[PDB]
Amino acid sequence: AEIQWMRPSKEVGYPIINAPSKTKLEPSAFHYVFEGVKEPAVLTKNDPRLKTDFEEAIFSKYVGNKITEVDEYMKEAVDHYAGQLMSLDINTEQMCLEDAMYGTDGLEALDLSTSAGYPYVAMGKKKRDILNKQTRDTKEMQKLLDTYGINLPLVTYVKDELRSKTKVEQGKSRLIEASSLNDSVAMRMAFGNLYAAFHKNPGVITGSAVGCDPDLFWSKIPVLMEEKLFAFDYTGYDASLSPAWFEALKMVLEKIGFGDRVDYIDYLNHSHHLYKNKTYCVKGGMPSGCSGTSIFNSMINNLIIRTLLLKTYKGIDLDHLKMIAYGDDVIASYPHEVDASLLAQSGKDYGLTMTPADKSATFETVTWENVTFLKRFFRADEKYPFLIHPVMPMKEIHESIRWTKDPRNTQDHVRSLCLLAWHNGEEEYNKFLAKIRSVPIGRALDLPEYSTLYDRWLDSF
Repeated sequence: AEIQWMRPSKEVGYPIINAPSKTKLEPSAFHYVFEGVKEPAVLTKNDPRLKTDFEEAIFSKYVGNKITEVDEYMKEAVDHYAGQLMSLDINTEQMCLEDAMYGTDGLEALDLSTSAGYPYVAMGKKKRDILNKQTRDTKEMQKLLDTYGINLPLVTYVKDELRSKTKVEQGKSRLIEASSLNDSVAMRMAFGNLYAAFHKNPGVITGSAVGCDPDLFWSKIPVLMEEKLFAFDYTGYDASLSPAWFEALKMVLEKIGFGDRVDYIDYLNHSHHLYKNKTYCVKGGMPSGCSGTSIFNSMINNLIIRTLLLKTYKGIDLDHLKMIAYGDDVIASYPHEVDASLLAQSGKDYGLTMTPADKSATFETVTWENVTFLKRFFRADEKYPFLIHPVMPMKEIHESIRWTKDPRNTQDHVRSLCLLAWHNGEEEYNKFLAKIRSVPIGRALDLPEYSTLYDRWLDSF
């Protein structure tokens, strides 16, 4: 993606946006009980750890667009994917403001904790001041729509999250481009049924994993995959999507019944931003905080993988391409072996930066033994092999448990980690519970034992 221009918000009539400067993260009761190397990302220029201009580093993700034209391959990719989706019979109807707000089957209600973006972020108005979960009141929202309309600037914040030492010293913090509650609502009405259809059909038909429950879904993946697996990582996926990938996305939407509101896709692609006191225009790239971001990123990944295969392996049978994406992350397969390294080359022509799966030195064969999806490995249950365990590495869990954003959610944070950890084995799990219980805070938590989680799991199928 590329910033077209940038200048003082006041110059163009926009109020300054004040974003916190102090991280809400801090050592937790288990900070010294477990090993960890990650710490809060840099949130301001005045951060002792910085080793380069912050402002300069957070915007270094923008380096241009290598392409701006949907070629022949991309068009064929569009047709094949669009064709697959056609078989789901996605409801092309628009979603009523009520369901678009408080949810329906296939779509959760709006996240009240997340920013309501402009103009409500400099208007001091929050989300609970516009909707009530038990009321189902559209009235307020409706007036707000009619008043400010849509296509409002995206409020840009630095993301408060753990980052390695390096990325802290190089001010490599990630940015949250929050959308106005107005747009988010419009888009859920425009694509609401598309979203639901995807959430209800994680797999190789939607080629999506969004909405999935790893505890159950992991056992279905091997059955959906073809003989030979292949994968790779992306560097700066969102920012790397050229405008052409958005046009191809629109072509797909048009072909499945949504040519109706494809303009919305233009706002994702060519976006208007508000960061601090400045305002800027971005051409290309996916914004991190818009309605559907996850789903559209996955749809585009399906288009991407297909395109690179058509350009590298003419005559390939896409109908035997079995892949599942979740944003940039993907697990794919084909009846025959393919060269990820080659594919990584073709992708470079399309602006994509593909590298060896899970930071490997080079492109090695991908197997059920080493493949990962959503950071989770795949391990057959030692007693009932047909049941597959999604195995998140302890290191991730250790890193995460060493901090906290609110003592009141400690019970939940630790419980959640437990639902991830036990898949590593009873031995490992008990060592984990043991260390948690080696401090006062831990001992006061209500945590599930191994046999309890293993039995619940077996019955859930």
